[PDB]
Amino acid sequence: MREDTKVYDITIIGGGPVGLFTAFYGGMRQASVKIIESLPQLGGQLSALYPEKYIYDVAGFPKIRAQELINNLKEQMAKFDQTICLEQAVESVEKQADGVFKLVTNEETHYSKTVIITAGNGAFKPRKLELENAEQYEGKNLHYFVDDLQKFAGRRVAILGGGDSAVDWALMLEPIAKEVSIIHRRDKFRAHEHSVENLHASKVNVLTPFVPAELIGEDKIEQLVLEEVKGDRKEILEIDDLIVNYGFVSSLGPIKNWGLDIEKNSIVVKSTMETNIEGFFAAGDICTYEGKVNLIASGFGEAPTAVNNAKAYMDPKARVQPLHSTSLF
Amino acid sequence: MREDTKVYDITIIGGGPVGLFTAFYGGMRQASVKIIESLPQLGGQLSALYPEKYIYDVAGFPKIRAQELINNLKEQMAKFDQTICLEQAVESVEKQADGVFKLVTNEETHYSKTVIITAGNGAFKPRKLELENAEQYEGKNLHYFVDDLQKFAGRRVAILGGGDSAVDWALMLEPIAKEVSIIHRRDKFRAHEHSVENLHASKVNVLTPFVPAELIGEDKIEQLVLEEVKGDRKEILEIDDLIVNYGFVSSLGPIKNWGLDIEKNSIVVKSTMETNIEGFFAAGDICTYEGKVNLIASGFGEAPTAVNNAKAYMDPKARVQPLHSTSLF
Ligand SMILES: Cc1cc2nc3c(=O)[nH]c(=O)nc-3n(C[C@H](O)[C@H](O)[C@H](O)COP(=O)(O)OP(=O)(O)OC[C@H]3O[C@@H](n4cnc5c(N)ncnc54)[C@H](O)[C@@H]3O)c2cc1C
Ligand SMILES: Cc1cc2nc3c(=O)[nH]c(=O)nc-3n(C[C@H](O)[C@H](O)[C@H](O)COP(=O)(O)OP(=O)(O)OC[C@H]3O[C@@H](n4cnc5c(N)ncnc54)[C@H](O)[C@@H]3O)c2cc1C
Ligand SMILES: NC(=O)c1ccc[n+]([C@@H]2O[C@H](COP(=O)([O-])OP(=O)(O)OC[C@H]3O[C@@H](n4cnc5c(N)ncnc54)[C@H](OP(=O)(O)O)[C@@H]3O)[C@@H](O)[C@H]2O)c1
Ligand SMILES: NC(=O)c1ccc[n+]([C@@H]2O[C@H](COP(=O)([O-])OP(=O)(O)OC[C@H]3O[C@@H](n4cnc5c(N)ncnc54)[C@H](OP(=O)(O)O)[C@@H]3O)[C@@H](O)[C@H]2O)c1
Ligand code: NA
Ligand code: NA
Ligand code: NA
Ligand code: NA
Repeated sequence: MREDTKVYDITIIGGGPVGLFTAFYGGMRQASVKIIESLPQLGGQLSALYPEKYIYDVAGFPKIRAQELINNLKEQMAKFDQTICLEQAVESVEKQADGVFKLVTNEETHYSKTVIITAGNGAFKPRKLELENAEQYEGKNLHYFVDDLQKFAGRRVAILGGGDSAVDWALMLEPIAKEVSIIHRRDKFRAHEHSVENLHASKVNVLTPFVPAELIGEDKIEQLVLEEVKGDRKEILEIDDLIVNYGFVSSLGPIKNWGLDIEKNSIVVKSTMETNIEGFFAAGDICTYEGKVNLIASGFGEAPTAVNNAKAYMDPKARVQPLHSTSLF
Repeated sequence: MREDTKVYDITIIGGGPVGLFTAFYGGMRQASVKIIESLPQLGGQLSALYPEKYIYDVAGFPKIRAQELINNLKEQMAKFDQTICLEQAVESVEKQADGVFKLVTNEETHYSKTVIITAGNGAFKPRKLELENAEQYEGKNLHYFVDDLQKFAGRRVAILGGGDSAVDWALMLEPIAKEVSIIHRRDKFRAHEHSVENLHASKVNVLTPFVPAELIGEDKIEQLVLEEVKGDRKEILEIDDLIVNYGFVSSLGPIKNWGLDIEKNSIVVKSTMETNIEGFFAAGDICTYEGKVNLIASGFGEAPTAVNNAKAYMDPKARVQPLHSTSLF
């Protein structure tokens, strides 16, 4: 456990589109801002679940690719300073006797005058490989996320999964790795058909329909045993790295342990976006109220409402209504 | 008075950015949509007051020119059918015994299952020329709006005002009209300095500091008498057309006569965006609630909230939550 003893003005739980616009608006109100995000990337549902898809109902965009929207939000907030804490899932939020919120994650303890939760459906986490010794290889050569293609250069790689992630990494690693194998439990992939076309055309070693049976290696993974689906025949791969792309899981989890008024897996908010805990606000898919719709455009309206009311809560001399952006820059 | 006997699903009062996105979302929910707007253009405050300025706090736009945002919204809604009624200010809204709303404007009577008011600060109207006989020349050769530059081709034009509108029309008409004069009550113009530079460089006849003293013409305006400010000297122009660009006025006006719960010139709404009158919703700058901020991004979140709840009000089989746009198109 580490501890950040800077009391931020606004600490945002979740770096999806709504959290990103919340962060931007915090900057507009000259507030110190921290984003805490479970994944090693920002972008929430858009980046994790449909980065390639075109969205048609965000105000002002006849169409926009989901990842492009996320990148635009990142560009928007780039004019201001934010502290971004990735690979941290908030487990505890408590308002201390002095009024300051203490937030504790799996890695670090944080402090804030206000908290704005923009957590969607809860903390995104990778689906884990359900093998007894799999955890022991985490932080060695068992990978759930890929942050650097070049670290596989000249190495033998096995990839588990049949989705766009597994297929994309396989094709991205083909020209870099010494050897790439992809293992999927079905002859049919989930990945986009054009990507699958490219996969079968490539020199990637496709193994279907197989599931991973065991990991052999005293310290580092050395061999991967596979078993055929609807067939009694084992396969053994000599590998240097194992990449697991079994998709994402989310749950509110400990979000339900903080004394919040929660209905139907959503945090209930007043029209100010404030929860039942003073100084604790919510916006986006995580929040609810009579008439709430889970949309990006709805979240993008809730974000500035939360920020501007948070600012007025912190500074009794500050007005809820912000100045015109057209003159501020 | 004319009468449109089609009962629309959603009738929107005001075609500013929030009304435009409301119209779009109506299409997304397969609702018949009408927009009624006071001005001969859509775009509200953006198009009327700052079309040239870059906005920095609309979600997903690092920067966007105000008129470009309006045009983007128009493009968004172009995929669906809307009936657009310009140059109509709604004066009366009444929910009839059958539950259908009757709306009456200066021109036309309309009917709707739901009304969503997106009126901002009230109906935009041009500042009128305060001369006893000025009204008699309306619809002849006295113009508050310019819809067609070419109808001034080869004609003698006088333009009143010192703002960007007066200056822009003067410069737009210079290569088209036989003769252009601009009359402003101050030696200093409000218009952007580069436009004023172009104005003084042009062949436009600049008359400052003058005010219009009287209109001569039995039927059509034939002569315009001007008087100098801080000076006793008259001027007489032979003109074919008079354009008055004295800017815009707005007021809620009759919006306060419809039985709505109004506080501080704003219509109070529940979190569904519904007013105190069932089936009558509000969004954007016209609405208020605890924590409301008058922003484009806020309005853009309120719009879909109003539409989706309006849809559920009209059709008890419809869910408030819409389908994903990413699959709908
Ligand atoms: C396939 C699909 C298509 C869609 N299409 C559309 C569409 O066309 N138009 C539209 O408007 N909407 C669409 N949506 C819905 C849209 O994605 C959501 O409204 C939007 O993602 C909500 O954004 P958010 O920032 O509130 O939440 P999210 O995007 O869910 O982001 C929340 C973030 O919070 C993080 N987090 C949560 N809890 C913690 C914690 N305790 N600690 C640290 N981090 C945490 C998560 O890891 C995540 O990154 C679609 C959704 C899906 C799945
Ligand atoms: C100079 C300036 C700079 C600004 N800068 C920013 C900024 O940087 N960021 C930001 O978020 N916001 C900014 N704003 C505020 C922003 O313009 C408003 O939040 C936005 O215009 C609200 O949109 P709207 O559709 O609700 O209302 P409006 O834009 O006011 O449009 C309402 C429309 O309704 C029509 N109408 C009203 N009543 C009737 C009636 N009875 N019958 C028929 N038609 C009617 C009006 O004619 C008008 O066209 C700025 C405003 C100004 C003036
Ligand atoms: N370029 C792009 O378009 C792109 C890139 C990345 C992600 N995405 C999108 O983001 C979302 C996430 O996709 P992603 O692949 O991470 O995850 P995904 O779509 O959920 O696919 C996960 C894969 O893991 C397999 N799997 C899960 N548990 C397993 C188990 N216990 N044993 C064996 N196999 C198991 C699944 O098998 P089954 O298929 O048999 O269920 C599936 O093939 C998807 O919608 C994807 O389209 C798109
Ligand atoms: N291309 C562009 O950038 C562009 C184009 C169009 C509009 N706009 C913007 O839109 C807004 C509207 O501008 P617009 O010119 O319609 O209106 P405006 O800026 O309000 O200017 C109105 C002009 O009318 C004059 N006026 C008003 N009443 C008068 C009276 N009774 N007698 C004499 N003169 C009178 C004013 O004089 P005084 O100045 O002395 O008060 C002013 O010069 C402005 O912010 C403008 O910048 C921008
Ligand atoms: Na997919
Ligand atoms: Na929710
Ligand atoms: Na101006
Ligand atoms: Na208002």
